[PDB]
Amino acid sequence: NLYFQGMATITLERDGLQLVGTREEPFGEIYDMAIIFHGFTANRNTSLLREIANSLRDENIASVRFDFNGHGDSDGKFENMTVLNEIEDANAILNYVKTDPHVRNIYLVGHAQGGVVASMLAGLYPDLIKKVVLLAPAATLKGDALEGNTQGVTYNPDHIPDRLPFKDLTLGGFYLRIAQQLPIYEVSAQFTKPVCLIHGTDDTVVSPNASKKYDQIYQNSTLHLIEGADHCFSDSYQKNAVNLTTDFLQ
Amino acid sequence: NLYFQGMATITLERDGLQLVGTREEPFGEIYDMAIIFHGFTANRNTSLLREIANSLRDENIASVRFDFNGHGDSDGKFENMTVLNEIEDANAILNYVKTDPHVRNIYLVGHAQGGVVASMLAGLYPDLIKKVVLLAPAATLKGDALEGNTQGVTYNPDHIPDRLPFKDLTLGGFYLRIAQQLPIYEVSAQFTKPVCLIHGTDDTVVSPNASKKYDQIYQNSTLHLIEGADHCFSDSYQKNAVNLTTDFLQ
Ligand SMILES: COc1cc(/C=C/C(=O)O)ccc1O
Ligand SMILES: COc1cc(/C=C/C(=O)O)ccc1O
Ligand SMILES: [Cl-]
Ligand SMILES: [Cl-]
Ligand SMILES: [Cl-]
Ligand SMILES: [Cl-]
Ligand SMILES: [Cl-]
Ligand SMILES: [Cl-]
Ligand SMILES: [Cl-]
Ligand SMILES: [Cl-]
Ligand SMILES: [Cl-]
Ligand SMILES: [Cl-]
Ligand SMILES: [Cl-]
Ligand SMILES: [Cl-]
Ligand SMILES: [Cl-]
Ligand SMILES: [Cl-]
Ligand SMILES: [Cl-]
Ligand SMILES: [Cl-]
Ligand SMILES: [Cl-]
Ligand SMILES: [Cl-]
Ligand SMILES: [Cl-]
Ligand SMILES: [Cl-]
Ligand SMILES: [Cl-]
Ligand SMILES: [Cl-]
Ligand code: NA
Ligand code: NA
Ligand code: NA
Ligand code: NA
Ligand code: NA
Ligand code: NA
Repeated sequence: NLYFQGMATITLERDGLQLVGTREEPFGEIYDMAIIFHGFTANRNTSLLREIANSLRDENIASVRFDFNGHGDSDGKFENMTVLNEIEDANAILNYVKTDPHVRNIYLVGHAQGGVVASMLAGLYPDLIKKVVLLAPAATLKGDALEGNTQGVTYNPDHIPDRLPFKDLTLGGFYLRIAQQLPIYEVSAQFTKPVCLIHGTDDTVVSPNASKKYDQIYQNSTLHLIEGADHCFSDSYQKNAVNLTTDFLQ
Repeated sequence: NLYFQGMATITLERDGLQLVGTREEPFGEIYDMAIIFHGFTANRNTSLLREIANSLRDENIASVRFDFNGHGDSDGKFENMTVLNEIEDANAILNYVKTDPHVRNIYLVGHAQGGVVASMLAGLYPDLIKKVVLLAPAATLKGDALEGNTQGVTYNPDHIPDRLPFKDLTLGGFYLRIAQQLPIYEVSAQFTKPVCLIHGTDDTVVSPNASKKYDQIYQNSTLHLIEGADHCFSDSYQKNAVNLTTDFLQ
């Protein structure tokens, strides 16, 4: 604001769970604010999200970034996380942002599964959200779950198990049952204001086809396929994601 | 079971909220079990649900009935309840039931909004649930929210307010935003096993058309329109609801 600029930790509550977040506060009495959502098994402080928040702050756009339930410093077992309860987390975050007297326009920025959270939240609040940026939005998590193949781990999609060991973690069967019937594009398409879609051509985790499909469904979208970039826009590719996001939001 | 028959309180946890429930335990080493879901602003112990549980118990069918978040003895503010987080509650209840070594077949029985919870849960677990009974299932809550008229209380459906005073309570705006885009029939229709639909012709809260539509969409359903009955199957009508439910489940 006019007096404090910098970072601050903030905590919010959603159903008895504490969500831990970082606010980047810019100069100015009035500013726009982005809510930035991390991906599946990630957290609020990846290099990609920190560099996005820093870049927005340099253009006087505030941001908040929270750990979802089951991730980072927030409460809840990973096994009990779904995309649905992350959308519930995102709504709790939005409640906090929309009541802040400094905030002019609200933007959503979401990476990978956080992009599905962002796109569906904007579709639920198309009257409120002003712009959305999706980075490799993981809409394929639905098709994956219907196929019975989630990042190399296979199961019977007709009889999903109670829980699914997944790397060092345990993925909830209810995550997958939700994923199969999530109305990702139906809800997302209700947002008719500007959307920026950014996807790397060498993304091996989520096909760039997800972003091509969003670009089809959205009334006002711009698609940027980043030649050579991977799922996390790592290393040499990271500034493509940071620049496009910053330029789009202003 | 073989040794204890009667009622017991049980508590479960869903995201940091405690859910309080009543188990009716019948005679027998092995038995079927019904999960019974109450409606909007109701609780696990209405006359209708108690008489259903008692009748099932007299035919050796066990049951559990929990207060949803925001209701009765369970945790959470009413203002923070949605149909989605009630489905999350219902899944937590199902986790408890499906791991009980006595239980053979699992049935869902839901009244009004609890019928929407039941129908969508069965659509997420069509491999597991064996039969469903819906009593005046409140699928019209979606159309109501799209119209901007929820039980006489009107608002702008294009810009739903943060919160909506509703009788002695405060309904969350996010309840209504969820309601508008809930894929009630899409998810519900994935359950292809037997469904019993029961609806009173004088229901002034949820049109009997909701149950006519479920009967259209379901592969294996039976519709019973109860001439003269109201939304709660109150008084002279209550045994229509209890009898049909009991006969259907066995
Ligand atoms: C769990 O299902 C999936 C999730 C991811 C998430 C990616 C991201 O968050 O980076 C991608 C594909 C899937 O099938
Ligand atoms: C909140 O929206 C509604 C919910 C009800 C719930 C009825 C029941 O649980 O008895 C019916 C119509 C509605 O528009
Ligand atoms: Cl100030
Ligand atoms: Cl705080
Ligand atoms: Cl600044
Ligand atoms: Cl991320
Ligand atoms: Cl990192
Ligand atoms: Cl940093
Ligand atoms: Cl840092
Ligand atoms: Cl403006
Ligand atoms: Cl859903
Ligand atoms: Cl689709
Ligand atoms: Cl490029
Ligand atoms: Cl026993
Ligand atoms: Cl217990
Ligand atoms: Cl008995
Ligand atoms: Cl009820
Ligand atoms: Cl009563
Ligand atoms: Cl009683
Ligand atoms: Cl009693
Ligand atoms: Cl059997
Ligand atoms: Cl949904
Ligand atoms: Cl529909
Ligand atoms: Cl009759
Ligand atoms: Na404004
Ligand atoms: Na293209
Ligand atoms: Na990759
Ligand atoms: Na069995
Ligand atoms: Na009819
Ligand atoms: Na009535």
